[PDB]
Amino acid sequence: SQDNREIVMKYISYKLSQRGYEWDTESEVVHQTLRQAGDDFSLRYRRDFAEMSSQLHLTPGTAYASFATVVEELFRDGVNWGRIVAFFEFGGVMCVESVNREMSVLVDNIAAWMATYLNDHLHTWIQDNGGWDAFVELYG
Ligand SMILES: C[N+](C)(CC[C@H](CSc1ccccc1)Nc1ccc(S(=O)(=O)NC(=O)c2ccc(N3CCN(Cc4ccccc4-c4ccc(Cl)cc4)CC3)cc2)cc1[N+](=O)[O-])CC(=O)O
Repeated sequence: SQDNREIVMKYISYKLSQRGYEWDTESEVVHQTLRQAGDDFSLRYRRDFAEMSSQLHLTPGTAYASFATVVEELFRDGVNWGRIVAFFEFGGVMCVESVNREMSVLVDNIAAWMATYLNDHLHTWIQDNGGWDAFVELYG
């Protein structure tokens, strides 16, 4: 019912489309509110966005460790919607950088990592905080 997998796929498709790359359930109201919040996050936290984009040194064998290290740091002091939006933007940076560095094979892997983290680690918090509808109530 949270449909976190399709939320991830639609989000990553949008991020890759913004950079000119074509790649591969909840209301459009949720999908559009999330992508607008993520665009706004990265224009508000531009230095952070740019630093993350620059300092990722992706290879296939180390990309998961990069993902897991950053996500643990992001949620170390707990979960809030803003950090969830930052998590989506981070996955979008990892996907775009993968395509830029001729490692496009990583995009489907990163999408799986994101869906899995939502389902296994953020699911309880999302349900307890009123689901994706509550995200829209606050930030739509
Ligand atoms: C106009 N619009 C769209 C405004 C939407 C509004 C502002 S946009 C925004 C702002 C902050 C977070 C997300 C979106 N949204 C918002 C505002 C506050 C909040 S909130 O819950 O009070 N949280 C915060 O304000 C917040 C602010 C900053 C946050 N980060 C967390 C990430 N951190 C860098 C970082 C640290 C550790 C690990 C990774 C990173 C990192 C992660 C990703 C990248 Cl690309 C780069 C670095 C930088 C600071 C995290 C949360 C949440 C949202 N939201 O979820 O959409 C509708 C409206 O009017 O409400």
